[PDB]
Amino acid sequence: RFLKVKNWETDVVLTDTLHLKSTLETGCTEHICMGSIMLPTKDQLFPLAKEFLDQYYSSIKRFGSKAHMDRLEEVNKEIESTSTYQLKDTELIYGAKHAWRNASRCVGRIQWSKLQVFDARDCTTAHGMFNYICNHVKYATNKGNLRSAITIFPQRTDGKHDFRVWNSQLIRYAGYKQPDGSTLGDPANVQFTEICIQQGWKAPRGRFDVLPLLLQANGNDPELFQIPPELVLEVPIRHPKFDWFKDLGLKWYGLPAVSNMLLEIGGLEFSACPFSGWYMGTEIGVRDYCDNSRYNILEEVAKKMDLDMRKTSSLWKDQALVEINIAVLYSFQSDKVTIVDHHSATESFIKHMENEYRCRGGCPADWVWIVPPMSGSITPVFHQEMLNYRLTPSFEYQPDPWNTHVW
Amino acid sequence: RFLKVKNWETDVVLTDTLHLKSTLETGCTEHICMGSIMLPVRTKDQLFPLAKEFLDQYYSSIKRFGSKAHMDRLEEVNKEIESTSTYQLKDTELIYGAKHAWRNASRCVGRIQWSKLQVFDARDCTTAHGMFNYICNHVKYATNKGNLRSAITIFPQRTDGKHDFRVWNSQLIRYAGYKQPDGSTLGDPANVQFTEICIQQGWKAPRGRFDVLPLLLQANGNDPELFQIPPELVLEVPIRHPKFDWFKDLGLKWYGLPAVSNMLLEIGGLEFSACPFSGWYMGTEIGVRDYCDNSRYNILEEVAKKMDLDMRKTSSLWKDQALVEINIAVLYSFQSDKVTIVDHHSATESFIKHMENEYRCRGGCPADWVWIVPPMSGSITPVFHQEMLNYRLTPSFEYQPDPWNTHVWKG
Ligand code: HEM
Ligand code: HEM
Ligand SMILES: N=C(Nc1cccc(CCNCc2cccc(NC(=N)c3cccs3)c2)c1)c1cccs1
Ligand SMILES: N=C(Nc1cccc(CCNCc2cccc(NC(=N)c3cccs3)c2)c1)c1cccs1
Ligand SMILES: C[C@H](O)[C@H](O)[C@H]1CNc2nc(N)[nH]c(=O)c2N1
Ligand SMILES: C[C@H](O)[C@H](O)[C@H]1CNc2nc(N)[nH]c(=O)c2N1
Ligand SMILES: [Zn+2]
Repeated sequence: RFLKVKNWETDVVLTDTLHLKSTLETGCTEHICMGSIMLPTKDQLFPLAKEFLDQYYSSIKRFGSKAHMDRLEEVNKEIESTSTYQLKDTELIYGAKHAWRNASRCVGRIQWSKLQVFDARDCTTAHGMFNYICNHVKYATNKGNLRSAITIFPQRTDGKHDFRVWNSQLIRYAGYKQPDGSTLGDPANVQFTEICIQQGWKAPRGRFDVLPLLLQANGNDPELFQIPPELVLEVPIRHPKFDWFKDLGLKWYGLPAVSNMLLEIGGLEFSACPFSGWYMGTEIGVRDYCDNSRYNILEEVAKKMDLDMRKTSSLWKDQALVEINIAVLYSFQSDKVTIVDHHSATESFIKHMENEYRCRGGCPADWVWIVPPMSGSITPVFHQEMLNYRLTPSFEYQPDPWNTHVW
Repeated sequence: RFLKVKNWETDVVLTDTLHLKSTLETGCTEHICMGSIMLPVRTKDQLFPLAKEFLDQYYSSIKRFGSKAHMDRLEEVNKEIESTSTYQLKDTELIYGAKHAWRNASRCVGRIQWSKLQVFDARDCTTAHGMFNYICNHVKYATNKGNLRSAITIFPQRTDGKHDFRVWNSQLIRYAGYKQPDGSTLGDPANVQFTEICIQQGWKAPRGRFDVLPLLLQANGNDPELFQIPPELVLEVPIRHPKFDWFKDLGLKWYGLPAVSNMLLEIGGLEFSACPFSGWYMGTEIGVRDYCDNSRYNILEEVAKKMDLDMRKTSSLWKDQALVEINIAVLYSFQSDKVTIVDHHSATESFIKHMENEYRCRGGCPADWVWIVPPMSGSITPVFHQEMLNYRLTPSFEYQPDPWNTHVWKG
């Protein structure tokens, strides 16, 4: 009930109390740990609303004030009448910031309080959504000096009137299968790519074709929009010592911006809530480029480096992996687009944990996700015990819209 | 109830039913996951269920479940418990037990090898000089001049908890740690405390950077005694790099035989508190953890100086570069000297095949992702992409408190 976590590299020990305020369930039992699985009414709403407003009014130091009780009754009347309610702007900003704060898989929550919240609850059409999204991209990109932001569309109602961005991120590259047999472009996006082609997109069929946005307002069929190319900031990938690196032809976009998650605040569901911050270097260098089912380029890079590829024990995969990642970092820095390296990001996150343990009484953290996908044990997060638990407000996964939507 | 796990790189889906035979507790609840937490006499009452359950397992695996010989063994253990309070394992059931404990070890990436385990029975042993002899034979047999063989030696089980056999060292072979008065460390930082116990107990410390610690051995609950392993029995490998000629001048070496001596083997309710087992090393255990943790030899800086990397910003990835070079160096030294070692690409790929085989034949494979994934190059090894179900089966290996915090001194 009072829990201790230990850093085995420094012997720092923190006590967790925050976990007792956990609501949702983990997947785990006393019999089976599931910590490595990727995805494990009027009556219903009022509790959820009350829990949220209680923490809201406590955070501004008005717990048990008139204004607190009064809001609680006003929302109570709203629900009992309309079977739903609206968040105030202030509560919306707080809900959003805290959803990020409670994101146990997010290594960059040291930034949680500097989030620009754009309220788009007045939106009615895909065109409207396209407009908010472009202002979001422009704002967050900031000519390379990236800034955290989320844009929030209208909340779920009956459930047939949902706003969704079909894309997984605002900015991704297309995926094409070939007669040849293999995949041109990002193999991760082949299915979405055909939904765009099958919706009307004329695909340039290149390796790095930015995808069009597929936007759905009010449960309607989604519509295509190309993001003004002048708004998509991209970085050519070169190496600070390998002259031939640039001839591999690699580029990546500067703005990571997740668009397929569902934001839950005080029982209310915001099914379109694209958010953006900036990249940890390994996300691109390790995962996007080197995953066997992504751009999968290790084999081709190791060749240029002329390493011994006849035996795994030469560690050629590892040698090539480092250089690829050196080059991502170097490129972004040289072009002055915000990026963070895994050493810096994890060091930051440990400082954040230490703040949250003393400010809040804990920090939910998912070790499987927090530890970078390269050089794990030489970053401090590796040695840090973490407690994973689910707090609200939260971001949550949700079914791909194309499995659900009806035409 | 059935449970699927998915590999995200191959989309292979596997179904687990084995977890249904799980009895021990995970540390997690429906409300909290403790997956990255480092650490997780019996009455007659608690004892016979544990015995019966273990011997049903044994007799099924030999296709004799329900047999005359299975029943007679049940009744015999039944009566032996209820009269002598405990019972003794047959050799075959001890062999089978020790192999299963390894097979059920969810944090072990090496389990493709589980069925190949030399078991030495030292349950007739009575004294520390007796333990020393058993341990020497084990070290000699497992070393096999560099062609490492897995083995475990099993000393008498716990009885009243007052007459415990323990090996006080955490591994049979390991380097001294010496805290200096300026606050720096000589040798290996993780062994400072154990090293001081040795000094106190009579050990004359050579006080170098790679001094093999003596064995500290407790028999039958008596005070531990000191024994030096014959150096001819201690295979060591000097560390060099195939292309870096200055690498040898760093003065590193490591031992070839990893042999864990502080765990408790539990079989059918019985507690074997001294049970050293040994295999061989995955390269990253030495190159990443032993040499590059901040709390161990910590050579990253010195290697990075020698490679003349940019060290002013972490974003140069100078740490990551040095770490790869050290790791190539470790694998290179061992292979050149014909000492068995396995790299982490090869070990994790073997583990994935083993885990699939285990889902087919056994209905599952408990596995701990936090431990299975190597401490370098995580996502380019296929285990990173493998969802895994962690749960506890017996027989099993378990942690136990260090003996110096529990031992009652006689004088
Ligand atoms: C400031 C820049 C940021 C950095 C460097 C950062 C870092 C990361 C990284 C590396 C991951 C794992 C991604 C993956 O492996 O797929 C992640 C997960 C997450 N982040 Fe952050 N983040 C940042 C800003 C934010 C913001 C502004 C939000 C929300 C407002 C956020 C919410 C999340 C969520 C919900 C996840 C987990 C998604 C999932 O479960 O699949 N991130 N973050
Ligand atoms: C054949 C050579 C072997 C290799 C390459 C291998 C590999 C490993 C590695 C790399 C670890 C993680 C250790 C750490 O990070 O400290 C481990 C854990 C483990 N292995 Fe294996 N292993 C092998 C043989 C065995 C044998 C013969 C047994 C028992 C008979 C065994 C039982 C375990 C147990 C109980 C753990 C967990 C340690 C803990 O919880 O602290 N290993 N093994
Ligand atoms: N299907 C796959 N992976 C898969 C399947 C489902 C979900 C996810 C998680 C990816 N999430 C995108 C994401 C989410 C949150 C943060 C980021 N990264 C960022 N830096 C930010 C995005 C927005 C603000 S910061 C990326 C990955 C695989 C392909 C190849 C091997 S596995
Ligand atoms: N006390 C520490 N760590 C710690 C605390 C508790 C347990 C363990 C795990 C150490 N295990 C050693 C081990 C265990 C099992 C297998 C191996 N490796 C092998 N290849 C084999 C050994 C024997 C057969 S195979 C090593 C590590 C720390 C010191 C500095 C920072 S953390
Ligand atoms: C199966 C396993 O849970 C899966 O590979 C996870 C591991 N850790 C991860 N960590 C991060 N940050 N992102 C990921 O996509 C994953 N994938
Ligand atoms: C806190 C965390 O659980 C701890 O550092 C673990 C992480 N994973 C590990 N994995 C292995 N194989 N060995 C270890 O010592 C550790 N340490
Ligand atoms: Zn768990």
